Amino acid sequence: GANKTVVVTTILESPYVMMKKNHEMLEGNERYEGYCVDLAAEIAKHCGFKYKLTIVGDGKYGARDADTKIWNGMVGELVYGKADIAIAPLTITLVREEVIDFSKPFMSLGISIMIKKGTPIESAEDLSKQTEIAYGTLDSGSTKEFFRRSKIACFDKMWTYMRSAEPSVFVRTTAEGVARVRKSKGKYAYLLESTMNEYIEQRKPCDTMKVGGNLDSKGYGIATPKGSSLGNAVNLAVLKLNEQGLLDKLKNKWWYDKGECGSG
Amino acid sequence: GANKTVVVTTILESPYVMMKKNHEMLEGNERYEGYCVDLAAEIAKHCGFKYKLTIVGDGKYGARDADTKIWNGMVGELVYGKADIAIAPLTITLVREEVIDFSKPFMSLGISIMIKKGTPIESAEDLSKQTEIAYGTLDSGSTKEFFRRSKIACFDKMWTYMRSAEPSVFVRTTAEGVARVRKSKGKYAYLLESTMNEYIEQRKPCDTMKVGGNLDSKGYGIATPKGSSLGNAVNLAVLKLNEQGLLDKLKNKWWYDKGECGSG
Amino acid sequence: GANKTVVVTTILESPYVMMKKNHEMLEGNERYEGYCVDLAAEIAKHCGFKYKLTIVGDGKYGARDADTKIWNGMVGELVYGKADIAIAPLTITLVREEVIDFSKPFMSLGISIMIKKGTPIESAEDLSKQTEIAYGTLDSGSTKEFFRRSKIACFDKMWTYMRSAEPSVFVRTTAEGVARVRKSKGKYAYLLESTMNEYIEQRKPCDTMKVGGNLDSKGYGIATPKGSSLGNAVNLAVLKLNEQGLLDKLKNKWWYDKGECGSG
Amino acid sequence: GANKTVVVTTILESPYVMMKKNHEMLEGNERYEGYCVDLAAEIAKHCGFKYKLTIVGDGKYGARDADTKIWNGMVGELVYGKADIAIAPLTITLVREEVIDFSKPFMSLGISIMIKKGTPIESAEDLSKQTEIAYGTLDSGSTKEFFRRSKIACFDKMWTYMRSAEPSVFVRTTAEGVARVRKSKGKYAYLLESTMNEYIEQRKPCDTMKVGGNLDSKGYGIATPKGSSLGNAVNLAVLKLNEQGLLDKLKNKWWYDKGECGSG
Ligand SMILES: N[C@@H](Cn1cc(F)c(=O)[nH]c1=O)C(=O)O
Ligand SMILES: N[C@@H](Cn1cc(F)c(=O)[nH]c1=O)C(=O)O
Ligand SMILES: N[C@@H](Cn1cc(F)c(=O)[nH]c1=O)C(=O)O
Ligand SMILES: N[C@@H](Cn1cc(F)c(=O)[nH]c1=O)C(=O)O
Ligand code: NA
Ligand code: NA
Ligand code: NA
Ligand code: NA
Repeated sequence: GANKTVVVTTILESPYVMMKKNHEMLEGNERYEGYCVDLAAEIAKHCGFKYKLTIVGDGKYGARDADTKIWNGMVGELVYGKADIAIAPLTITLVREEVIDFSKPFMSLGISIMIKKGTPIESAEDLSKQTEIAYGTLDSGSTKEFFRRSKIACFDKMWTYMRSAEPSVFVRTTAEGVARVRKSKGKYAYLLESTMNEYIEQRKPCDTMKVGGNLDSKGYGIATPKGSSLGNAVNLAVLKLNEQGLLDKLKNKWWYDKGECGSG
Repeated sequence: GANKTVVVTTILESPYVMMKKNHEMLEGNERYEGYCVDLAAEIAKHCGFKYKLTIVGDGKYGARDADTKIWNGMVGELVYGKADIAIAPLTITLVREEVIDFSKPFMSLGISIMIKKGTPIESAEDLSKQTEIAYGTLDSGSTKEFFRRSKIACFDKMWTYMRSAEPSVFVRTTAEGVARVRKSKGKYAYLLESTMNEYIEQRKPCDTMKVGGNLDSKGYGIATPKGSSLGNAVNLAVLKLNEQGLLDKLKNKWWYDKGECGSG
Repeated sequence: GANKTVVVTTILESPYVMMKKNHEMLEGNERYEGYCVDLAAEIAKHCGFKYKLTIVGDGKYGARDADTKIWNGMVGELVYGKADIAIAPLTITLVREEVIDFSKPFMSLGISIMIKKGTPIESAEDLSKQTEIAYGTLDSGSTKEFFRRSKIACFDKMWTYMRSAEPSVFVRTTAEGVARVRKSKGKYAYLLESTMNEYIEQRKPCDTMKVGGNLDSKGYGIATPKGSSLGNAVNLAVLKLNEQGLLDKLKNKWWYDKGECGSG
Repeated sequence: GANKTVVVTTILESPYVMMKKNHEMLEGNERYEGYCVDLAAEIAKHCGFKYKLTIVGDGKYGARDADTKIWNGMVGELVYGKADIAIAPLTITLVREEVIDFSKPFMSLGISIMIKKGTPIESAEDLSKQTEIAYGTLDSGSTKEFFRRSKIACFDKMWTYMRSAEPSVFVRTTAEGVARVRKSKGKYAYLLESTMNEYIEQRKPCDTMKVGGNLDSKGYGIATPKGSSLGNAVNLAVLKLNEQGLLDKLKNKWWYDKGECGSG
């Protein structure tokens, strides 16, 4: 076909994609910064395309409604033909692989526990076995789906609590989960992807931390519509950028090099 | 096509695939045990196939000869049409993805440093900057290729040393690298995949250990010939087994649950 | 035939099927939780069907009226063609096997004695031989039928008392039997299935307990209309879920893991 | 069809079917005694048939050879058309239900641990975590198959040990397992069905006992060839005999009433 600008669906999620502080004065791709903004530029260079970053309209990662069977979020933008690629912290999952394609992972992660510092919790088993400290997840996305589907005893128990907890333990965005941890005086802990957890503990006011091991092991991938020819080049680009050390450099840049909570 | 037994290429590498102690009395797939033997059985169950485990004839993972352009090892078994699938600790790399297909990773790893306990080395930078302690890699495979291609300063320096070191610092198998570490009185350190390193430090005589962080981040995948229809089902099976927690259970079984070097 | 949503008849009985506390806000299968809700989801996954949980309209397990010969309850929903399957604590009995099909048991049980703690009763023989403490059963279902038909001396004696006792010793639901035990100051004991008894002694206020051995040994099965093709797949699914350990995990989840009356 | 004597396949296993002490002087069904001999007589009475008890020629319960796919044992007698019914302690399992029919259970059981008294083992986890005391199973049958197929962590670990243990930990008959426990001075424990374990601890010299809970929960059923019309009547007979209390009376007769190791 003719040359075409690639439509990239992505999501505002720190430090992957963020509005620049002066974004109102800026246009197009220049409005945004972060790990995935940098990654998109490198992928585009290696694959020889021009592109337009487009924040997903509904602010969602992607889930399939049980009733209507409609996908929302970034996954929906791909499935319904709006976007050519998703470059975001989009988790590779079985249900998604059935409907979209993913590159090999550009970053590893697992579900993890964020506490306000001093909360007496060390593990998922600890959380699951006490009744003083509430806990929840992002309200839509792979973390929620993981818990809803899991028959692993501890995680099934956690889901059975979370889905009925009152007031609701689910949040709309990571920033809301973090704020809830920070404001709840040790009485809320947040289950979130380790990559986000590990970012936030590097930010002021340095009052949150990861505790325990991860609950699972997975990866983020660059996604394309199922069968799109673009998937092959993008996958090879991810593998090249990984081997060359660029992914590690970008991770250090956006997570650690300017951390506000010390070193080591 | 007709029903067919799937030919699985694999490699003897502990604890992935090992001869059972009584293997001489046993036949077929029953001769073998380990993480990848267990994984193969689960993949086959989920994908509805019968299979035959076949140890790669040349004992190699897979590399492309610079002159003849011929692939050896497990990669060669796939490329030349001998095997239908590889179920092994086979690293997903760019050069390989161009010629075979890989599932999403079933295990994460990075290149790492093994020392005999007490060796005064803490990092790759340490190794690279001293001249008393020799170091090398497995003689063919992704670790060697990583170093040969790398322009990351420390790793380029290491390769430039290793490729000319005398006597040769390269070994034919992980077990030979481990034996060399154990017998060289602190004067040899071994660069190997973290998964193997972390296994060996759980085995008697408990005289080796991993030191430092990993040098890179990658994954092992289940490989199929390029464009084989079997790749789709096998990938979905890996994702399912991961989500269900089976991969983690197999890792704990073969690495840690019977560790001979303590707990914690 | 065409794809079809399976109609599942079931019954509100803790902890098998319960209304979620926020059920008024919820729709369809999401309204409900418990052991049989979890089991239904697993059976459906293994057998490849979609389903609709439907609480039996008359709140009954199933009995055949002596005069009209009409079946009520869940058994009636199956016999009269309203439901495709019953997934509930439905006891496998001879009279029922003549009119519906059952899977092999998914749970074992026997009739048992519940007392308010401190009641001086240790056995059925004890109950049968004194006249201070009244006792009864659920007013319709397999427990009542067991006593009505039994020629075992102790149980015949008990039935001969219960059927004429004034005020009536029969109750409409397990919760009513439990409340009667709790409110009757040791002057009522309740004969009920051991599985329910063992659940209730794990709940606050921890004032009831099982005493003695069970009076009989039987099982709950997944029921289908007689000769329905669905019975074969559902039976194989029950056997698979049993062997895999899932039934035991669900039992522990709903009976013991969150018990409110201590451990051990 | 014409009237016909039913061929019953069964197995010598105490106290289910045993040779009478004076069996050499006796003919036909009169040679044998035990729980299943008594049960066979009751089933035949209720179903209106004459029958011939026939001890399975190979002394096996039933397993399918991985290579030839041939069934041996009692299962084989049914599958290959030699016997009309199996009346024995034959465990209902998924793989068997695919090829033969089973009544609802006439007895419940689970895999369990037999020790020589004083052996410091309390649980499967204990057995699995030590290396001084060997343990095994009957060499063919549902117990062995359970361990071979299980992905439950503790049981997978146990299987991985047992299948390679030297000398072999497997035995040909329960009596051989019991003798090995008795003669091995606390250095062998035996994994066997709870019903057999509970029988043997009631026999002199009263030097063995069950320890711990059961590892699983299952049942024995009366088996018929798949689709045989005899299955319906036999199932209804089992349910009737259960409800009437006859199964419990037979269990007490053969296990406990003449126990040689005390009461209570
Ligand atoms: N990456 C997830 C979205 N997502 C993000 C998070 F920060 C988190 O904690 N959980 C989650 O599901 C997805 O792709 O759905
Ligand atoms: N996984 C590698 C082979 N392989 C194995 C090792 F144990 C190691 O240290 N290095 C390596 O290259 C490949 O696929 O080539
Ligand atoms: N399971 C029974 C119903 N049912 C329930 C009980 F909790 C009980 O104590 N008795 C009883 O008959 C049936 O299927 O009829
Ligand atoms: N009941 C089993 C046979 N069987 C008997 C035993 F006594 C025992 O311990 N294990 C076992 O498998 C079967 O049907 O295979
Ligand atoms: Na990290
Ligand atoms: Na690790
Ligand atoms: Na119990
Ligand atoms: Na018992």
